[PDB]
Amino acid sequence: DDDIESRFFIINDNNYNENINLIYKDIKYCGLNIQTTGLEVFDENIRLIQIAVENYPVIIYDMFNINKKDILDGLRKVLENKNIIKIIQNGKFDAKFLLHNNFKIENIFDTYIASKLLDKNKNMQLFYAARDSSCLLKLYKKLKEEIKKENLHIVNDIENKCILPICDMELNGIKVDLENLQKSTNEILNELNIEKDNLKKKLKDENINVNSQQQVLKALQKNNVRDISNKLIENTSDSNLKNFLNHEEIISLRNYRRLYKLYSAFYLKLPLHINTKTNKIHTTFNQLKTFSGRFSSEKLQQIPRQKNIREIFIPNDNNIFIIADFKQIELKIAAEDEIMLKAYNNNIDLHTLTASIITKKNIPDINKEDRHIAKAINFGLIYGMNYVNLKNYANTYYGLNMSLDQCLYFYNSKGIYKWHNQVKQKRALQYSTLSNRKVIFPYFSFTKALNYPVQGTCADILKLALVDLYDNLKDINGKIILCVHDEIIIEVNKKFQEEALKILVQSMENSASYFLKKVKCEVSVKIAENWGSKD
DNA sequence: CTCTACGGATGCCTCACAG
DNA sequence: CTGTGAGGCATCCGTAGA
Repeated sequence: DDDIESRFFIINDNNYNENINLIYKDIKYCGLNIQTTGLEVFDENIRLIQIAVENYPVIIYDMFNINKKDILDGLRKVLENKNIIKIIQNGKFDAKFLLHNNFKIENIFDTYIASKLLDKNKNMQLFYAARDSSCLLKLYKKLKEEIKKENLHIVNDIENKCILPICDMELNGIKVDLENLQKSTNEILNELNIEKDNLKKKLKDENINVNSQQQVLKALQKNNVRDISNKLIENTSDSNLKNFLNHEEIISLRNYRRLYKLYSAFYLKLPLHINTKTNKIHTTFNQLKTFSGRFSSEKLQQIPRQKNIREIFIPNDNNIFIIADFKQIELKIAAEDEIMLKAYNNNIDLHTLTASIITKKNIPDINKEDRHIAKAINFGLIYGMNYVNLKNYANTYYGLNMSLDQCLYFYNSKGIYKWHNQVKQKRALQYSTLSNRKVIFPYFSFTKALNYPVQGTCADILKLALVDLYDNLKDINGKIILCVHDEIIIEVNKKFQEEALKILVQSMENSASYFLKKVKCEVSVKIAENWGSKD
């Protein structure tokens, strides 16, 4: 009860008709799907291969009943032909299987990524193999209206060109040094036992459960732990613990807790998710499961940035990491405010600027603490917080001893004013980025309206940089390793180091050039043998 | 508007057991 | 012969802890 091609040819050793390859002559695109025996590319086999050519029954290669390599020759040609688009559903899975089975492939259109982009993160056997192979032709036709027709053109085309870089990143993985891992685990464990012993001595109770909040609270009350104001401790929250630093017990307790979360929540949890036959971890990246459109990962961005932890990630033998970052990509995206644009054009830092406005100092007299405070003020107020919320956010995440009257002065102290007033007045629910990626709110939130275009444009820029990088790296067999925040990490042989550095820089600069017309980005790049070298 | 893990705390649910 | 405290886990839940 539809118009999806449901007839098919079946290819085996007994009926192989060479003339079938004449269907491949002068085609531009075709729907491609496969059927496998399971989910693990290393443990499973390809049961079927489906190729749907327009107006023809699907050519189905029965791989469990094919043993002459010649039968797949014309197939390999289609796969190798850089001028034939392969339309696929779940392109990573099929490409993974084809690569593991020594098939080369290039030019892919994954209809699932495009459909997920039509959704804008709103979250609203042979006959089957034939209809699923041939439906791709019509998805290709319609989803490619939703290329050039839509202005969602830009993002749909770029994510679609980004399909291959994402497969590259997940398939290359990143190698883990288990030595330093278990080592640091034993270290933090010995520090934890030192904490436990020295604190149960400090708690005047050797049998108290240091992991039981009630027992620790009772011991502290018994120990009569009081602050400078002689007030007995009432709760064990770290914020309250900050008020009792005059006692060595709060010292040791906060220490043991920090080391405990570090050890159990990380040193003890991390080994539970690793691959073995390759000693590589292959995490799962979600493309469109965040509100902004940034990448997410599961089973890398929640990994601590401290060099103590990031030193565990190393390149393969004879290779080296190349790490690149955008310098303040979000704020430049926001600028793209007259004062702000002129400052950016004079290469004046936005946080130094805000520090000079709050403190009334001149830019040469602004110190790092001034810039840190200005950073917190900028991220809090630019994204729509009020001074009460600002005080709490600042003290919580930046550890600042500001007063309510101060944050209120900060709040009260032309482009940004106009844009904020426009957002307040319109109270709109639909917003878009410079790629014209779009979102519709369930209700109006000033702060989410301010936050969405910046992060979504950052996502667009990084993804286009990954697309250019993936195309530019083939010549030197470059490997895409990682993308976090506004930074990318690649792994390359050491002899192409500086060349890949330029490729990476030009991959990111051209991407920035596609979106920013009034401001120039800055790329910080380093050559490293570990991920901790950047820090 | 949360989420996650974690132990401690509830909270019934059910089975061997001694009267 | 048969209700029953006990135990015996089995999860659910609070709050950190983000």
